[PDB]
Amino acid sequence: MSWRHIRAEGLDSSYTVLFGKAEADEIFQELEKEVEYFTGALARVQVAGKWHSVPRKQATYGDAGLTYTFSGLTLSPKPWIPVLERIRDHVSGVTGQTFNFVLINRYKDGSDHICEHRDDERELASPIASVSFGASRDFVFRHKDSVAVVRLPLAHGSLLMMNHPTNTHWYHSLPVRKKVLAPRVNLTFRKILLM
DNA sequence: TCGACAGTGAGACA
DNA sequence: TGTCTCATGTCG
Ligand SMILES: [Mg+2]
Repeated sequence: MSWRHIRAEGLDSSYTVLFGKAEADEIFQELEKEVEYFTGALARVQVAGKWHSVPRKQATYGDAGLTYTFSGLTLSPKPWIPVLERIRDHVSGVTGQTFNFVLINRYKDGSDHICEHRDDERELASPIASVSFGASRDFVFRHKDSVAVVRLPLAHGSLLMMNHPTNTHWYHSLPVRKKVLAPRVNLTFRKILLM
């Protein structure tokens, strides 16, 4: 495939268009039809005097028997459904990697956003693979000591690999974009350690 | 608790 | 003067 390499001090990501327009549209429609997001009616849960939040407005799928941590709670993801395995397999076919877990987030319009953050490394092996469908949304990298800014529209059917050491030295965000009126779905594939 | 996003002020430009 | 973008406070 044709890769754009995103290079800077401590930043190594790469970007390509994984699915052409027609196939991206079909997968997008199937994602909207099939993915089941936690609603967040239930907001938190307490054990031994400590509250723990519960994931809202996202969906997790992964291999049978796998568990992952979220705010101190160990959870099991939903078993793979066919469209996710399809996407997972295209990502693998184009990188030589395997993934056992995916986090799906939905951004209904430009006002849904994500504030500057670094992914939890505690449970990861590995490159993080992020696949987008729907409206194009700007994704931005900033350095944890600032140093330059890198901005990338994540287009319909694209794959962004965040390779080591991107996630240690740079924080990422998906900022508000008022003029975007249409939804975006993002899939973040990982390999969860069995250790 | 502490993660998601509400709230806010400064600065741009329309 | 109004709306947007960028970069601490709250609460379930
Ligand atoms: Mg992230």
